[PDB]
Amino acid sequence: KQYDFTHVPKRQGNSIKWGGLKEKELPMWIAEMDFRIAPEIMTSMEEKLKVAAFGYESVPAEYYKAVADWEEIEHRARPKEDWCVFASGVVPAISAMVRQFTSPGDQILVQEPVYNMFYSVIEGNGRRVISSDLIYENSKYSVNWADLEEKLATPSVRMMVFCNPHNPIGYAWSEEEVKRIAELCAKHQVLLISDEIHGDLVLTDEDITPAFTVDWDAKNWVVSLISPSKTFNLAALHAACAIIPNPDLRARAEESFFLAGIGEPNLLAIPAAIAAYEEGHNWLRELKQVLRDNFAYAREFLAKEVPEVKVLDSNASYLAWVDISALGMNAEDFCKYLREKTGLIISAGNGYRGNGHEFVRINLACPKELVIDGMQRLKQGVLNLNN
Amino acid sequence: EKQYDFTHVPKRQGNSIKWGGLEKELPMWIAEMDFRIAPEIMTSMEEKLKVAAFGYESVPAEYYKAVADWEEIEHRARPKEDWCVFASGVVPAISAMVRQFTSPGDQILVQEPVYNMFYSVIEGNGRRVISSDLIYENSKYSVNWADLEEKLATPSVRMMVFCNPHNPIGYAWSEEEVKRIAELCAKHQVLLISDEIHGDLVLTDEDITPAFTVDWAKNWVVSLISPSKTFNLAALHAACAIIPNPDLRARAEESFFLAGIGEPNLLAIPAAIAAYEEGHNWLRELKQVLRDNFAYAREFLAKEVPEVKVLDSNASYLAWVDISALGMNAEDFCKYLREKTGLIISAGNGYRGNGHEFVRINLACPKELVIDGMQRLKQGVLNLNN
Repeated sequence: KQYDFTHVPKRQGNSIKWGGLKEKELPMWIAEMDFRIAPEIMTSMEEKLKVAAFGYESVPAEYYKAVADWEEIEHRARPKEDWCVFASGVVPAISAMVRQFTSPGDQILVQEPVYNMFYSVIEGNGRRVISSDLIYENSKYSVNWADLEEKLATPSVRMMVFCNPHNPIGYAWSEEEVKRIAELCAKHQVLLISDEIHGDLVLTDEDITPAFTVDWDAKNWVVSLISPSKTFNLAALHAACAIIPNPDLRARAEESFFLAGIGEPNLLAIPAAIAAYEEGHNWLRELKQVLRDNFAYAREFLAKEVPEVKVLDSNASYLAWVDISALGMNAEDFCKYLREKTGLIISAGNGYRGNGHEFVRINLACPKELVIDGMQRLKQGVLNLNN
Repeated sequence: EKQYDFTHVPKRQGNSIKWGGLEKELPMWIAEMDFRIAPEIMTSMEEKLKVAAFGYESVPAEYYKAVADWEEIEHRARPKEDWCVFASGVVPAISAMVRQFTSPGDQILVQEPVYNMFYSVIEGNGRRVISSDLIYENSKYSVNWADLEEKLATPSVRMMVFCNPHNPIGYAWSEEEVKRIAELCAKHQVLLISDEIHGDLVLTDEDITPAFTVDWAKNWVVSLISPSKTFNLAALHAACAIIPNPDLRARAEESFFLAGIGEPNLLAIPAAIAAYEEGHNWLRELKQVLRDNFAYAREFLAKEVPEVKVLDSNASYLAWVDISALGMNAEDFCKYLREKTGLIISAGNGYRGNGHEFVRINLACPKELVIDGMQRLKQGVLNLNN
């Protein structure tokens, strides 16, 4: 390679992933990487620091142009720069738009099993989660279009929070699927909030259909949310972008961001995100490569040594969604037992709700050597359940 | 000799609010400095960048110990570390507590003229500003205690956002005033939100009285501090709420997390710790530079521009200047002044109160720029009388 995907960065003590760990514990749960970031991003941060003064920052149009250029090169989708609004984070943007575009007690539709923070921002703000569960009929998840529409048509259902690609299952919806969802939301005057934070991480050539691509009129009912944070290992950068074609909605969300305190970039957000989106193409190409190898190793080891589990077919994200149902153990119990016996820490599916009690989520955005370790620890833990 | 550099203006990138989008124009409006930051802080930032991976951060105990140590050494007031909660900014913290601790339609009290952003977070959140106006007589502002108490007594008045020290008039309240304001709030079951972001910048020995030091009324107060104004780190997005009431404190923190302002960014923790552990010497030199700038500016406006009156102040690097004798609304004056001289200062109108008669001037810049701006101000006033 041209980039380091071998050495795990040495964090300071206050890391969520690596902080507070017992000796030899291996964290493979929270969605951040154990890879150093792109040097082109690093250079922009070191460059910014040399200003040696960190007063108030505006969002320059270069930021919106970088977002537009990135979306077109990586996704063959180009937003109008005018549609774009800076937010310091995807989840806080959802939180603010929940408060601005729905009322206390309104229902907000999700597709379970879905990312836990969806529930935290809906319920934490006093809105009610309603799910049109994704059907787990094969080794696959699919949409009940009848059930989805009738829930969308419920008057108290005011918003749909859509994970595109879908986390934790790792599925980049098809162009027909995204467009059909956005048409159904428009038809029932439901706002479609499309969380596309995993959108740069499709591992197949099947690229994402960003919600803002839907044709006009329905385009007036969508928001796309992106960030460099998952793509480039920049969770603590606090840079993100809302893409809102409807300009009334856009002006209202921009004010909601300002009032939440998430509308103003910190000292590194602008130059670092611009560098990521202008210069991070080559580092991401190699990243997906390392991800595809770790998934290939992961799937083969588990097929040959832990056939009682099943790594689901996934086409996006660095998170493996593993069916542990045949182990007969609740995911959280299994994950606890795993850490206790082997020191391997992975994400229980329970918090994603849906059928997550039968699933674990494993973070493969780490050097192959840590995948080898983690896969060996999983098997050791499965074997002792039998002894 | 100064150990630090207060002579060279930082070379900013294009998206600077103060210096972006400007030939020869001189911005002295928005409250950020034109000095380099303390090298002890820069060292901490460059060390954190070597991690070269910026995943999720916790708030370490060393952050709160740094805040407590700083408050004890600079202000003779050590908060309990348990009372301390990280927030990504003072104004976002105010805004979150408006939403969490008041209802839509409740009134929130301020003392006009005061920071424009207070109105934005109150009004934009669907609460109603109520002001107990400061009384302007003798070129001094005074608190109308009777009006203050009657308004705090109003059932719909549920929160007071207090600026301590007060922006834009530059006044560090006395110990008596802070405690009285806290006791009046507590008496009426009103939350006192004490924005103490200018607290380290009292340019005299006169010190600030943090709201957290009020007698065990202490259950009704929140002190908000940050290194941002003190060390020229607005965009660092590091702040700290000091909340002695443990239940109020946990609710505020929950509100910060829900809003997206409870998690530190990649530099907030090490940089704030360095500022609060190793920034004492730099701050002491800064205050000598600021006193020198104010001495020159006050003398130069008193001797050369008798048409304006700089109000007496003891805190902040901002000067509050009565321009009423020019007979011109401050918004229009500031527009004309920019057109004729290139000097950009803050019109008083947005601070409400009697701000239509005032301008605000930021003197936290090298003395060469202070000289330039003061001379341009005279140029603009002379251009009016001619």
